[PDB]
Amino acid sequence: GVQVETISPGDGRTFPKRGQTCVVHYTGMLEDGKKFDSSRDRNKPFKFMLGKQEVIRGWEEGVAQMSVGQRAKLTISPDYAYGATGHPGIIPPHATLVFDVELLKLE
Repeated sequence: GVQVETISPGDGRTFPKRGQTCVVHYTGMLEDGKKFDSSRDRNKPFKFMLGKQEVIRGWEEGVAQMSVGQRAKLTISPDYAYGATGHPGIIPPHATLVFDVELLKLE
């Protein structure tokens, strides 16, 4: 469903836990088009919680699988992204998403 291609490993022992928030900064791109979902947010990156399903799976599964201080290039397939019905304009149907996420810290 989702793949995790690391570039800059992290410690390898601290990950997000159940009851924590993940503080991540990413750049979302598509196979070969453009950015649809980036995190070029002024002062605060993006922040979500594990076990509430606020972010698609590819992330939840992906980001989790990442450790505090690690950065990767994840590849999400429809099954884990926005199924078959996402939104016309941002996420066309069957549109594999590709994120470049950096788990920064937990809060």
